[PDB]
Amino acid sequence: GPLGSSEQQVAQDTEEVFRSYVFYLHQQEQETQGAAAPANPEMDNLPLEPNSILGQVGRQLALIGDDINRRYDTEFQNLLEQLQPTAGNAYELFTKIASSLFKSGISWGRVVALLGFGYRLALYVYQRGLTGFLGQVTSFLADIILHHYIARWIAQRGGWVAALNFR
Repeated sequence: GPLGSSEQQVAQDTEEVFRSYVFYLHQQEQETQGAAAPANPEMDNLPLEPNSILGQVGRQLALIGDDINRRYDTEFQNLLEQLQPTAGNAYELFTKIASSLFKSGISWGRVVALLGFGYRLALYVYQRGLTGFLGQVTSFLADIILHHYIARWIAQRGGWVAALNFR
Protein backbone atom coordinates (compact mmCIF):
# COMPACT_ATOMS: atom_id res chain seq x y z
CA GLY A 1 0.00 0.00 0.00
CA PRO A 2 1.77 3.14 1.23
CA LEU A 3 5.23 1.49 1.26
CA GLY A 4 7.21 -0.22 -1.47
CA SER A 5 8.44 -3.72 -0.67
CA SER A 6 12.10 -2.69 -0.65
CA GLU A 7 11.28 0.79 0.67
CA GLN A 8 9.58 -0.94 3.59
CA GLN A 9 12.56 -3.24 4.16
CA VAL A 10 14.93 -0.27 4.13
CA ALA A 11 12.78 1.56 6.69
CA GLN A 12 12.69 -1.50 8.96
CA ASP A 13 16.50 -1.88 8.64
CA THR A 14 17.27 1.69 9.76
CA GLU A 15 17.11 0.84 13.46
CA GLU A 16 19.87 -1.79 13.17
CA VAL A 17 21.97 0.41 10.88
CA PHE A 18 21.84 3.32 13.34
CA ARG A 19 22.50 1.15 16.39
CA SER A 20 25.54 -0.23 14.58
CA TYR A 21 26.65 3.23 13.43
CA VAL A 22 26.42 4.47 17.02
CA PHE A 23 28.30 1.51 18.48
CA TYR A 24 31.15 1.63 15.97
CA LEU A 25 31.54 5.43 15.90
CA HIS A 26 31.71 5.48 19.70
CA GLN A 27 34.17 2.56 19.73
CA GLN A 28 36.33 4.31 17.09
CA GLU A 29 36.46 7.46 19.23
CA GLN A 30 37.57 5.35 22.21
CA GLU A 31 40.19 3.52 20.19
CA THR A 32 41.72 6.74 18.87
CA GLN A 33 41.17 9.20 21.73
CA GLY A 34 41.08 6.83 24.72
CA ALA A 35 39.93 8.50 27.94
CA ALA A 36 39.78 11.82 26.07
CA ALA A 37 36.77 10.52 24.14
CA PRO A 38 33.38 11.66 25.48
CA ALA A 39 32.18 8.87 27.75
CA ASN A 40 28.78 7.26 27.37
CA PRO A 41 28.27 3.76 28.81
CA GLU A 42 24.89 3.46 27.08
CA MET A 43 26.78 3.47 23.77
CA ASP A 44 29.30 0.88 25.04
CA ASN A 45 26.50 -1.54 25.97
CA LEU A 46 25.00 -1.89 22.50
CA PRO A 47 24.75 -5.63 21.66
CA LEU A 48 24.95 -6.14 17.89
CA GLU A 49 24.06 -9.03 15.61
CA PRO A 50 27.10 -11.18 14.76
CA ASN A 51 28.73 -9.57 11.69
CA SER A 52 25.44 -8.90 9.89
CA ILE A 53 25.29 -7.00 6.60
CA LEU A 54 23.46 -4.12 8.26
CA GLY A 55 26.08 -4.14 11.00
CA GLN A 56 28.83 -3.78 8.41
CA VAL A 57 26.88 -0.93 6.78
CA GLY A 58 26.69 0.89 10.11
CA ARG A 59 30.42 0.36 10.68
CA GLN A 60 31.35 1.71 7.25
CA LEU A 61 29.04 4.72 7.50
CA ALA A 62 30.60 5.46 10.91
CA LEU A 63 34.12 5.30 9.46
CA ILE A 64 33.02 7.69 6.71
CA GLY A 65 31.06 9.95 9.04
CA ASP A 66 33.96 10.45 11.43
CA ASP A 67 35.63 12.21 8.48
CA ILE A 68 32.92 14.00 6.49
CA ASN A 69 30.72 15.02 9.46
CA ARG A 70 33.37 17.27 11.05
CA ARG A 71 32.13 19.96 8.65
CA TYR A 72 28.72 19.89 10.38
CA ASP A 73 29.98 20.07 13.96
CA THR A 74 29.29 23.77 14.49
CA GLU A 75 25.84 23.55 12.88
CA PHE A 76 24.95 20.48 14.95
CA GLN A 77 26.23 21.91 18.25
CA ASN A 78 24.49 25.26 17.67
CA LEU A 79 21.18 23.46 17.11
CA LEU A 80 21.64 21.26 20.17
CA GLU A 81 21.68 24.45 22.28
CA GLN A 82 17.91 24.59 21.66
CA LEU A 83 17.36 21.22 23.35
CA GLN A 84 14.92 21.60 26.24
CA PRO A 85 15.96 20.29 29.68
CA THR A 86 13.54 17.36 29.31
CA ALA A 87 14.69 16.67 25.72
CA GLY A 88 11.00 17.08 24.84
CA ASN A 89 11.80 18.83 21.55
CA ALA A 90 14.43 16.28 20.46
CA TYR A 91 12.25 15.02 17.61
CA GLU A 92 11.55 18.59 16.44
CA LEU A 93 15.28 19.38 16.31
CA PHE A 94 15.96 16.17 14.41
CA THR A 95 13.33 17.09 11.82
CA LYS A 96 14.78 20.59 11.53
CA ILE A 97 18.18 19.06 10.74
CA ALA A 98 16.70 16.68 8.18
CA SER A 99 14.86 19.56 6.51
CA SER A 100 18.15 21.47 6.20
CA LEU A 101 20.31 18.50 5.10
CA PHE A 102 17.93 17.34 2.36
CA LYS A 103 16.75 20.74 1.13
CA SER A 104 18.68 20.27 -2.11
CA GLY A 105 18.23 16.52 -2.59
CA ILE A 106 19.37 13.21 -1.16
CA SER A 107 22.87 11.71 -1.24
CA TRP A 108 24.79 9.18 0.79
CA GLY A 109 26.83 12.00 2.34
CA ARG A 110 23.65 13.70 3.50
CA VAL A 111 22.38 10.44 4.99
CA VAL A 112 25.64 10.04 6.85
CA ALA A 113 25.29 13.56 8.26
CA LEU A 114 21.77 12.75 9.46
CA LEU A 115 23.05 9.66 11.29
CA GLY A 116 25.84 11.84 12.72
CA PHE A 117 23.31 14.27 14.13
CA GLY A 118 21.47 11.35 15.70
CA TYR A 119 24.68 10.29 17.41
CA ARG A 120 25.45 13.80 18.72
CA LEU A 121 21.88 14.25 19.93
CA ALA A 122 21.95 10.95 21.80
CA LEU A 123 25.35 11.77 23.29
CA TYR A 124 24.30 15.26 24.44
CA VAL A 125 20.97 14.09 25.90
CA TYR A 126 22.94 11.58 27.97
CA GLN A 127 25.46 14.23 29.05
CA ARG A 128 22.58 16.38 30.27
CA GLY A 129 21.62 13.55 32.61
CA LEU A 130 18.76 11.85 30.75
CA THR A 131 19.25 8.08 30.65
CA GLY A 132 17.73 5.46 28.34
CA PHE A 133 17.03 7.83 25.43
CA LEU A 134 18.96 6.02 22.68
CA GLY A 135 15.85 4.05 21.68
CA GLN A 136 13.85 7.24 21.20
CA VAL A 137 16.58 8.84 19.08
CA THR A 138 16.67 5.67 16.97
CA SER A 139 12.91 5.81 16.41
CA PHE A 140 13.13 9.51 15.54
CA LEU A 141 15.76 8.76 12.92
CA ALA A 142 13.79 5.84 11.47
CA ASP A 143 10.70 8.05 11.31
CA ILE A 144 12.55 10.81 9.45
CA ILE A 145 14.16 8.38 6.99
CA LEU A 146 10.82 6.78 6.10
CA HIS A 147 8.64 9.89 5.92
CA HIS A 148 11.16 12.03 4.02
CA TYR A 149 11.45 9.37 1.26
CA ILE A 150 15.05 8.63 2.23
CA ALA A 151 14.19 4.93 2.58
CA ARG A 152 12.68 5.07 -0.91
CA TRP A 153 15.86 6.73 -2.23
CA ILE A 154 18.05 4.06 -0.59
CA ALA A 155 15.82 1.27 -1.90
CA GLN A 156 16.22 2.66 -5.44
CA ARG A 157 19.97 2.24 -5.06
CA GLY A 158 19.79 -1.35 -3.83
CA GLY A 159 19.09 -1.00 -0.11
CA TRP A 160 21.39 -0.18 2.80
CA VAL A 161 23.95 -2.74 1.52
CA ALA A 162 24.67 -0.29 -1.32
CA ALA A 163 26.51 1.84 1.23
CA LEU A 164 29.20 -0.85 1.34
CA ASN A 165 30.52 0.52 -1.97
CA PHE A 166 32.18 3.50 -0.26
CA ARG A 167 34.71 1.51 1.78
